[PDB]
Amino acid sequence: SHMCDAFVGTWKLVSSENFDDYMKEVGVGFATRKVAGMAKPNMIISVNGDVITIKSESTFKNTEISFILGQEFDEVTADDRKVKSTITLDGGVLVHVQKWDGKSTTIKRKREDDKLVVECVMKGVTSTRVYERA
Ligand SMILES: O=C1NC(=O)[C@@]2(C=C(c3ccc(O)cc3)SCC2)S1
Repeated sequence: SHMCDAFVGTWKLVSSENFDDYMKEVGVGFATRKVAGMAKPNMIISVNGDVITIKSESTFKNTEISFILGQEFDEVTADDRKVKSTITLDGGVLVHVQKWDGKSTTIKRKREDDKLVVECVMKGVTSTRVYERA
């Protein structure tokens, strides 16, 4: 009974494009890129009241964030950046901005057909990651 309803569930990665290049742009080192690029995460999204939780589970790392839309939080990313994050809903798209060391990257999550599409942008580099229901 909220529009973020269509994100809720357990999702499995089914394709990735340009993710190594995105990770290079973000500053991820060689060994982490190689192992992280191999991961096939499940993304688990849940909502309880105003609090959204997004978990990523893979053989590389298990991560979890919980947040309220529009309210900044500190996040330690899977690649160990300490970032300040804000996630908003913009026309039905979850828009996640991470700020650190004068840099910024944006991760958009959207429902498209039966998929959850994740678009990650750092400067001119975009990666697209497609998830299906698990
Ligand atoms: O599919 C996705 N789900 C996520 O949470 C993303 C993963 C990231 C990442 C993970 C591990 C790593 O070593 C370096 C970056 S940053 C972009 C957002 S893409």
